[PDB]
Amino acid sequence: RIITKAEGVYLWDSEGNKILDGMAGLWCMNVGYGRKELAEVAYKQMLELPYYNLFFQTAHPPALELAKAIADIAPEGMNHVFFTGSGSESNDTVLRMVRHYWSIKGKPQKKVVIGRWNPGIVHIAQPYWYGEGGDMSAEEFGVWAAEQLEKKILEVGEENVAAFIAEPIQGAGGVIVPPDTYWPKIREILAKYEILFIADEVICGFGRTGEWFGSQYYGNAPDLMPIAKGLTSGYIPMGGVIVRDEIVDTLNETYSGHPVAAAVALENIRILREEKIVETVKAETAPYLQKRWQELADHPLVGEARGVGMVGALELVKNKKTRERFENGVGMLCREHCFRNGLIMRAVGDTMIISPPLVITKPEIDELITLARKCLDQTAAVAL
Amino acid sequence: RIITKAEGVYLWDSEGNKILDGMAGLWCMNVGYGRKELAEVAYKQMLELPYYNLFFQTAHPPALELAKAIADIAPEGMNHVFFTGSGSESNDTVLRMVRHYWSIKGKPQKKVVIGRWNGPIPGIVHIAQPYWYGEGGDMSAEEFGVWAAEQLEKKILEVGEENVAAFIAEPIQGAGGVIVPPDTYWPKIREILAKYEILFIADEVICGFGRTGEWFGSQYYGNAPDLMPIAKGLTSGYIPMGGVIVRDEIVDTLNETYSGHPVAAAVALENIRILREEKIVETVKAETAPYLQKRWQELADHPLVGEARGVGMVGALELVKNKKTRERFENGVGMLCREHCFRNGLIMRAVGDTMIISPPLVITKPEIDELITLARKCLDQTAAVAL
Ligand SMILES: [Ca+2]
Ligand SMILES: [Ca+2]
Repeated sequence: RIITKAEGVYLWDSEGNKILDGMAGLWCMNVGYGRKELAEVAYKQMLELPYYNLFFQTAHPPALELAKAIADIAPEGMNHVFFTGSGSESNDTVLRMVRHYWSIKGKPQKKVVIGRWNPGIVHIAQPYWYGEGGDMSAEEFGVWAAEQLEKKILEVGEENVAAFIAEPIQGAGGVIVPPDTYWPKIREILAKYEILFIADEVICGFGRTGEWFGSQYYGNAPDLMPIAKGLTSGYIPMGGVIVRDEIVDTLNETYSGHPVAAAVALENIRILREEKIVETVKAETAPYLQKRWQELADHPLVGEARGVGMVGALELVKNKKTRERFENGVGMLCREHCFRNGLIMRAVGDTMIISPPLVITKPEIDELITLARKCLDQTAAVAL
Repeated sequence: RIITKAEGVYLWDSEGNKILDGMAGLWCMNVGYGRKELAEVAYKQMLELPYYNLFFQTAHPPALELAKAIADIAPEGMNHVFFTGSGSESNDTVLRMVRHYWSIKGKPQKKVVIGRWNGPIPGIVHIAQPYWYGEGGDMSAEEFGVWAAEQLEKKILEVGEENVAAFIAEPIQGAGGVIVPPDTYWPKIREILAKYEILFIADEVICGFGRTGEWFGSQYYGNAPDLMPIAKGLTSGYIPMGGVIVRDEIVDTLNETYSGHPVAAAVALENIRILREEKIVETVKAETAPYLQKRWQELADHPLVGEARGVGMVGALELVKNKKTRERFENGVGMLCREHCFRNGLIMRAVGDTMIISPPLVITKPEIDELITLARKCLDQTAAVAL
C-alpha cells in the first residue's frame, strides 16, 4: 500500500482509499496537507535568494521577519529566536546554551540538566497519573510529581544544576496530560532555585494546544523553548530555540536560519494567524474534539480518555478498576485495525494517541471518532 | 548594499551592480545560483508528499534514492548515510556514533576525540595543524607534513589508546584559512591510524560534493574514513540538510530521526544528479580547477602576497608585510582587503590576514579571469593604503 497524494487531513493510497491522518505526519502537519502557498514561497525564495553570502543581505530577509513574527506570539519577554536544522538540533542547542549561560555568569559548575522519564542529565518522575498515580487523586499526584523536581535539585545540589527541561505535555511518551496542580507546583519550585526552565515546544508549539505554545496553555514563563515541526507545518526542515531576553543579554558577553526554510515558516505562521486557525482550535475545534474523544471512555476497552487541545490518548486495559493490562499487547492489535480501517492513530504500548492537523473540521472529527470506535470494537472482539 | 537576485556565480544588488560570489554563499552553492530544477523538485515534493506518516510509505521516497545515490559516489565501502538538519548536527551526531561504537564493542572508556587546532568541549583534545606557512618554523614542507602527522601518534600515547575513540579532521581545513597540508601529511596519518584502535572521522562539510575535483576530499588524498559528516554541497545550499556517511563495518557494529526530510532529500537528489549528469565534478578536475589554481598562483607575484595555495576550487593568499620573513602587518590588512573586495564586487573571505576563495564549481574560465582581475585590483588598493 502506497501513498500518492495528500490533502487537508487525508492521505490517498494508489488504489484510491482515503486515510485520515490522525497523527498529522509526525505531530507536525498543522495547516494540513496540500497548502500550495508554502510550496510557492519556497519556490520563489529558492530561485531569488536561496542562501546567505558573506558580505550583503537581501531586501526583506525572511529569517528576520520570522524572528519578529515569532517574538509577537511567544510568551512575554521572549523576543529572540535562534534557528537550527531540526528539533533534535534544537535540543542539543538548548543544552549548550544553558551551560554557557551559567559559565558566563561565573558558575560553570551548574551543568546538570533535570528531565523526566519518558551524562550530565538526570531524570525525575513523569506526571502520568493513570500509570503511576498509585492511590492518589490527580490533584495530589500532580503535587507529588512536581515535588520530585525539588527533591532532585537538593539531591544533586543547586550549585551543580543548570536547568529543568520538560514538554508542557509529553507527546511521544503517550500524551501524558499532567494534573492541573502540576505546573503551578513546578513554578513554585523553580522560583526558589537558580535553575533555567527549558520548555520543550517541539510538539506543542504553533497552535497545538489552542494557544500558540503549550507554555501559554499552562501559564509558564520559560527561559528557553526549542521549536520545530509546527514551525513549518512539516513542509520543510527547520528548528529553533526561542529565548528569554535576559538570557540572551548574558549570552552576549549558524543560527541565522536558512532563508528558504524561513520563508516557508513565515507564510505558515501567517496562515495560522490570518485564517484564525489557532483561535478556531481554542474556541471550536478542540472543545469539540475533546468532548467527542471522552465518549470513547464508555468503551469496554478504554480505562481513560484524556487530551488537551488537538492531542489525545486512550488507555487500553483489561480491567478498568485495577488498570490491569492485557497479556501480549492490545495496542499493537488496535494499531493494525487502525491501519486496515484507514485511521492513523499511534500505539505507544497499550496507549492509543492522536494529534490531528489543527485545521481538522467538525465533520472530520466525527469521522475520526467513528473510525476509532470501529477499531476499538474490532480489537475488543479479538481480546474480550 | 542589498541583494535582489542571484544567478550562476553572481549576485546583483538593488542598483544593478554585479558581485562575483567567490565564496559560494558559505562554501556551499556548488551548482551556482538560479538552478530552476532544484526549486521545481522542492515545489512538487512539498505539494505532493512533503513529509513522513506513521503507517504507509510513499511512492518513490526521495530519501531512499538519495541514500543510494550517495553510496554510489562516496568512498568505497561507505554505503550507509544517516541524515540530519545541518552540518553542526552531523558533527554532534558523529561524536555520539563513535562513542556508541566503542561502547557496543565493550570499551566505553574510548571516549576522547582528537581533532586539530583551527578545525572547551568535553571529550575533545587537539593536536597541531599542518599549516606550513604559519607554523612550519625552519622545516621544509615535506618534513613538516611528517612532523604534524606524528603529533597524532604522540597525542594518542599521551591520552592512552584505551581512552581514545577517534581522530576528526577535514581533508583541508576550510574556515581556518584553506590550510593545504603537505603531501607527506595524509600518508603519515594513515600509517598512524593503522597502528591503533581509533575511528577516522573525515569532516566533509566543506570538501564534499565536488569541491576538490573528487566527490570528497577523502578521495582526493586517498583516505578511507570510517565516518564523514556532510552538509552544504549536499543540496548546494538550496535547502538545509546534513548527513553522516558511514563505513559498512561500523554500521554492522552499531546495529547491536535520520530518515531525512523528503523535500530536502528531493532537492539533494536532483542536486547530485545535476553534478553527475552535467559532469560538473569531472570538469572541475580536468579543466576548471587546473585553470583556477594556475591563475591563482600568478597572484603570488603580488608585493602583498607571501604565498598562494589551493586545491580544486579552494584557495588562499597570505598577506604579509615582508615576503622574506613572513612578517605580518601590525594588526590588520585582512579586513582592509575585504573592504576593497566588498567595494569592488568580489566576495573573498578574510581569516586574519589570509584571503580565501571557494567559488561555485560551475564557475567558467572567463569568470575565473574576472575573479583574478578583481582580486589583483583589491590587492593593489590594499597595498597602496597599507604598504
Ligand atoms: Ca513579544
Ligand atoms: Ca571500484
